[PDB]
Amino acid sequence: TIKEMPQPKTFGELKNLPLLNTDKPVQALMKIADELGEIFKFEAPGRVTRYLSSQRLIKEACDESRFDKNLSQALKFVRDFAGDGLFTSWTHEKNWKKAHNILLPSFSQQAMKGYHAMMVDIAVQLVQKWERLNADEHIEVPEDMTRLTLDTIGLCGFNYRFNSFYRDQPHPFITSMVRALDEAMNKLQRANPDDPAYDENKRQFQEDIKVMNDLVDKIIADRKASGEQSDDLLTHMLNGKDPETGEPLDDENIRYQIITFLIAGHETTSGLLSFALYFLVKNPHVLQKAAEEAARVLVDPVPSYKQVKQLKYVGMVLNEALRLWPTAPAFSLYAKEDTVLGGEYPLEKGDELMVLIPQLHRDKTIWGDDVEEFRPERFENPSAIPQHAFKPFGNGQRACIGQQFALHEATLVLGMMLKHFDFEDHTNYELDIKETLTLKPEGFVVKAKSKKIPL
Ligand code: HEM
Repeated sequence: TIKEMPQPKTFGELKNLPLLNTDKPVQALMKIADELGEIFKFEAPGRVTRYLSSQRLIKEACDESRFDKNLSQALKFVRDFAGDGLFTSWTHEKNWKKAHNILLPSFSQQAMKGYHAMMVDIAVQLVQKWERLNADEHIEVPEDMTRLTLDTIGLCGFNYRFNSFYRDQPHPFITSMVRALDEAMNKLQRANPDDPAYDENKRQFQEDIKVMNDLVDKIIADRKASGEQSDDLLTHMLNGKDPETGEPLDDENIRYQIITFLIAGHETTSGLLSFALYFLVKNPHVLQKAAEEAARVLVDPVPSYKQVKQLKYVGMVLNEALRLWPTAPAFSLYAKEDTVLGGEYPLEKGDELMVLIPQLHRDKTIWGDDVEEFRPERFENPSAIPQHAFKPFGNGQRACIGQQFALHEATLVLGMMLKHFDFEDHTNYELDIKETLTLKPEGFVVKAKSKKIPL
């Protein structure tokens, strides 16, 4: 069998590093994936990674007895401000298991009924903003969806109102957060700490962290001082105890959990809503089926939890957009012990594998030949889909805890947008995928004509 592992061109002691020295790394890796195939060795000075693009190989990588979540380099950087939150912890860290056991039931589909009203609040603010645009103004899709997701996570997370729909300049926290994330991403493509970065950046970085730590800390302190019982994630963490040690979460970890909900949930969820709208506006017939379902189900001024769950086709639209462009493009895994992958490629204990989600979703072997086409119908019968072929939310006990939250919000919002407006792609937008920790359609603009249905 073809057992030797290919590799892209190298640049001496710099190795393949220069290969991703671009503002669109994942998309570049996808090209390399097309050329080299379902697996290639990517080497850097003191780091080797193996990228997987096949369902054949990836279903083996998802075997939890052989592979576990690895903290990629980027995640290690993000750990400087996200600490030991669910997202940047090792599976073997005690605070990971603890937070995971306590928070698991609060993120179930059943628990969404408690967060529903808060999600509806921000969703109505979005509709009303659009309702009030003068007919000649347009919509900055990614920009509004991000305001929508940040405010929703803030309300549901710690009952705080960032009030993004009342300002051009975001709340200072949000600003320090995007800035810290930026720095963490730039550190990844740093030639070395002195090309680019110097004391000025690190200083700025440590500053943003204080702005974040200060706000969350204060809020935690104020709540346990007043003893308030709201329906947000913070209440659940203050009154929660792990069924295993009987221990509760510490105030520092609770802080990291909140910061983690923000950094891990806002861009991914905003990207999702933007892409779905993009494919819908580019595919008039799909938009027509969706719009019709929305008008048929959402027969009340404000959507009920029950009604959101009936938006069957809309859900299919979201899943198809998640197939084509998973907003969180990759996750890393490490070999627990030595093994051979796919019976061909030998792996040693500790070897890092990197799942290229966008490539996995284009596996002709699993999805057929029209993999590049946006066809929601392919998710009509989800049970007909092979195991580990569709992985937009990670794998196993380390999969996105916020999967239900994201999908419920995305469905609620998409449903409401399709009920109140007709969308016009007045600029004949050409997809431009901007990359940060996540993927998003940069510069996507549309124009919305209201159907004049009251809220
Ligand atoms: C549609 C949007 C979303 C996508 C595509 C997404 C994707 C993912 C992926 C791929 C991972 C695994 C990362 C890894 O294995 O290294 C993950 C983990 C996680 N996500 Fe999401 N996510 C989304 C929305 C959310 C939301 C709204 C929240 C926050 C409330 C959230 C919170 C988390 C957390 C905390 C983890 C870590 C779970 C653990 O390991 O214990 N995500 N997500």
